[PDB]
Amino acid sequence: SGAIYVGNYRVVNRHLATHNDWANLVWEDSSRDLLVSSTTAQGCDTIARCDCQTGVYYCSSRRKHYPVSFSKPSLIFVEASEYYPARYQSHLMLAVGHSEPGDCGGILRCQHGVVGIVSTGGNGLVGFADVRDLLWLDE
Ligand SMILES: Cn1nc(C(=O)NC2CC2)c2cc(F)ccc21
Ligand SMILES: [Zn+2]
Repeated sequence: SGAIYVGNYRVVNRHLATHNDWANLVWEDSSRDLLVSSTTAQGCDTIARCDCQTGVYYCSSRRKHYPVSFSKPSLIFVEASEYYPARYQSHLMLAVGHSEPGDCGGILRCQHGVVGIVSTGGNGLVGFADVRDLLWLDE
């Protein structure tokens, strides 16, 4: 579980969004596993604006932050789950690292700020949904 809080926006995994989220929906892309909802209070996270391929992510299933190298955001085939059938997920970055389903929402961060959230994994890989192209999150 987990979210990004930037300005009056809340970014979550689409597959974990709540009632208030859909109600206050700003934007969602099923192919990216992303949903942005409006917030009352102002958030304090900074979104990275960069092409970094190294960073640190939070793994709730280890209570540990791991340094990782990750691929640039791309179209990647993701095995069927309880949330989606087998499909190409867009804007997805892979690293070698441990993850389990319930780690989704864990932040990936570089020196420039928030890069993305845990979205996919299995076979010793962890996938992260990029948010760095979502320029409107900053205004
Ligand atoms: C981080 N992580 N996410 C998922 C997942 O099913 N994500 C759905 C596409 C949303 C997963 C499955 C695993 F077996 C191991 C790790 C995982
Ligand atoms: Zn960066």
